[PDB]
Amino acid sequence: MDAELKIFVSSQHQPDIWRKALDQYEAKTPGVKVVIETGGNTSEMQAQYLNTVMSAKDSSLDVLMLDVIRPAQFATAGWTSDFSGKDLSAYLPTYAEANTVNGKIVALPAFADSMFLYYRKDLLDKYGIKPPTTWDELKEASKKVMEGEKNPELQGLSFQGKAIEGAVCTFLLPYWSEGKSLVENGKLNFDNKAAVDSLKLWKSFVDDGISKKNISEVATDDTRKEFQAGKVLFAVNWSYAWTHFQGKESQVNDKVGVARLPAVKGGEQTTCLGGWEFGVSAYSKQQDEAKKLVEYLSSQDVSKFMAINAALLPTYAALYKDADVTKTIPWFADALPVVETAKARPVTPRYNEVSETIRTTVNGVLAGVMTPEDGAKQMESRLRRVLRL
Ligand SMILES: O=S(=O)(O)C[C@H]1O[C@H](OC[C@H](O)CO)[C@H](O)[C@@H](O)[C@@H]1O
Repeated sequence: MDAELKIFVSSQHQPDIWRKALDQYEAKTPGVKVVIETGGNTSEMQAQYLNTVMSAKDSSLDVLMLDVIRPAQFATAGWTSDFSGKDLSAYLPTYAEANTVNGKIVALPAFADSMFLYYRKDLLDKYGIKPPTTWDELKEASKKVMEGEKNPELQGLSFQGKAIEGAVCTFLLPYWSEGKSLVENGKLNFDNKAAVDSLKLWKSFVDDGISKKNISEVATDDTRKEFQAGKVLFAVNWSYAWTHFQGKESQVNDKVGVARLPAVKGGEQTTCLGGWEFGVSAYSKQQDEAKKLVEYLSSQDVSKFMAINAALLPTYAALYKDADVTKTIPWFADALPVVETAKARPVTPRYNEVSETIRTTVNGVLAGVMTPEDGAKQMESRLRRVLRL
């Protein structure tokens, strides 16, 4: 009989392109069929679903696509089958480390990611503006362009203010730029002023009219779609957005530039480390076939295919200089130093509680139901119960 493998893929991760790679796998693997089980758009919705099926020890899923912040939970829970003993030296060290927990290899890298500043190069060029290196320059650039365009639909800055995993990244961008860390040598290190100032920064974009009043409703792919429609001057987003901006359903083909995120004044242009990996469910009754599929999907050939066809950043350093990759997406040639210096969200088996605390504080401030000052005190108090002190 055919082995019918089930692989969990987010609806936001371009399952139609993964399907092409899976079709190739089936064509070369007799007796194996793969079916995509669709996940929610954002990482924390995926986590709620996976917590439910893994807690029930449901055997139906075989391969799981997991966010870079998941390995500590999934390793300590015993929810994946480990690859320990495997040499990960072919992958970027960043992701070899992310997928190793207590020496146990919990998953194999799927693709890399980091946050970038997308900008409308046609608009900046019309107004004679260079890509901003600080959020303050970004504000001034937005005010000049918006006043000039007199376009009621043009947003200055789109970022993620919904209570989603991406809003954790939102909060940490200015915090890290100012040089602060949330976890220092394994212990919680919370800087109240920098936390308040991060929350105040995002709120100031809304208060000043540079971001729309309902940014508290905006998720990752909402930013993507609104910029793609031509309605946004500046967007914070991940690498996949590029393939959509240059695709057949775009209003901004050939009008998009990519830059590093702005810094706070006197800070560094830091960004958030993202990316995904493939795990074999510990409850799968297809352990052998599932492991073989993961080894294929995490191969250099598939990494190259997904970079070219889905703008997913590769997990192999050499692919950032591959002539086909850079012919398709020239700026990938400059992306590796951004990925390798991107800052990491906290590594903890209790990451879901950290995420829930931070993203709900961000969303509450942006929705106007909590002050930045109260938000930072609530965040610190709640994180002190979850993270080592
Ligand atoms: O799920 S959210 O969108 O809220 C936040 C996530 O965003 C990216 O992944 C989603 C992209 O669409 C992949 O193409 C990062 O890679 C990930 O690490 C991060 O947690």
